[PDB]
Amino acid sequence: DKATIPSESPFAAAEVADGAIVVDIAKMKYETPELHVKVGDTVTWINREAMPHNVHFVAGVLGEAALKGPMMKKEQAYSLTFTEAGTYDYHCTPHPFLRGKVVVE
Ligand SMILES: [Cl-]
Ligand SMILES: [Cu+2]
Ligand SMILES: [Zn+2]
Repeated sequence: DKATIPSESPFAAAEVADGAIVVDIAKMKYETPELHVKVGDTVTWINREAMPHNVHFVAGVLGEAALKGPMMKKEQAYSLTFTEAGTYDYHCTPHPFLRGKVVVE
């Protein structure tokens, strides 16, 4: 696969370090819709609102299987580490028009 999962379940956003690579979700937007990172970088999504959100990479994107992330409640977070250069689109399962992209060089 082209990424690994530090934590299979969501965790408390307060645990994320300042200066960690963070994508906020709010007002039905990934606050950084095209994120540029390097191989080995760990990306953390944080849900800032009461509507639950996830990140969903369809089959083909990070491997032959889809990576459907767990639903994050308000102030919950979820990380992925990108291990291979490429460009990876994702969306939120229940809200397919909430979408983003990670560019890994
Ligand atoms: Cl499916
Ligand atoms: Cu959503
Ligand atoms: Zn809904």
